[PDB]
Amino acid sequence: MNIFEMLRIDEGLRLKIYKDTEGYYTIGIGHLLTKSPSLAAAKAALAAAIGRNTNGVITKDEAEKLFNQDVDAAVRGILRNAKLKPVYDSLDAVRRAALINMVFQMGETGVAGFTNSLRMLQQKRWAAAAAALAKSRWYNQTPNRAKRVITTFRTGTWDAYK
Ligand SMILES: [Cl-]
Ligand SMILES: [Cl-]
Repeated sequence: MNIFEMLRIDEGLRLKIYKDTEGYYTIGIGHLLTKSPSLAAAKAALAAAIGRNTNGVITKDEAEKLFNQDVDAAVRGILRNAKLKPVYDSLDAVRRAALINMVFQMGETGVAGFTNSLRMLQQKRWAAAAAALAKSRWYNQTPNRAKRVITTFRTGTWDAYK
């Protein structure tokens, strides 16, 4: 198991524009297109990202090319961020995967705001961290995915995903 396989299970693969759990326009493997409620805006944002007039639809290869870009961006965002970096540095390889999963899903800024949790992770206080993460809006909005990620931090194994 690796970060790529982990995210393909959590995000799935959609070839047509859709609305996420927060109602935003998304496509491919969890690729946020826009936060604007306009479907034309989303379509526009899509053509720019693909470099082709698509009419709201993409090929599997396009989705994969967007996935590679977003995982790279997630990893680079972590490493660049003063709050995120030290946390990543401190962790084993499995738990590092969990943190990249969160960043991919809620952006650098979003995760950088989980102050209490990140400090507990850095102190290796597994149970306290899992319990704190369980009270977030994040958790309440997408509970099955969040529990998988949470269990990944709690345990340091890939069990939630076999
Ligand atoms: Cl928190
Ligand atoms: Cl879910």
